[PDB]
Amino acid sequence: MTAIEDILQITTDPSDTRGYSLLKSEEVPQGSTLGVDFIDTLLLYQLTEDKPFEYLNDCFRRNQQQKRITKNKPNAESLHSTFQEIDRLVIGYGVVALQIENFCMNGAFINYITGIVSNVNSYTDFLSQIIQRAILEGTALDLLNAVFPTLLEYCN
Repeated sequence: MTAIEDILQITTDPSDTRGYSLLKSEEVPQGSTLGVDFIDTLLLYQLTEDKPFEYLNDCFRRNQQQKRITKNKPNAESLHSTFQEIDRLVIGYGVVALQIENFCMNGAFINYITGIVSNVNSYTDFLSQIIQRAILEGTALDLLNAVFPTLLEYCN
């Protein structure tokens, strides 16, 4: 549970000892209990609080680092489903954020790709899983038409 709270930098209460993003404001996301069927709801608030793509890539980076952290822990099998569902949903929502222009209301494709070019050494892996998820779905032809002209206009 608390693994998700630091991974997604979100807590219910939440204001104590850290600047984790406040949890607002729907009635259901108020109980002091998280689980398998909650990751979707939390991401729907975080994406729609300026760089949602950078935030999702950082969350994926922390999720990956926590794999190394937790594999050497006695309870790596209990949270295995948690990590699998995080890798599913965070990746799905990262693709969605770069699937249509009007999904994330703060931060545009030009803003994402600008930082991507600035620090591509950190996005070069997450974008791989992005394309891997997109390909088998088949809805990637439009995104090949959406992402490239963005960098084109940036460079122009």
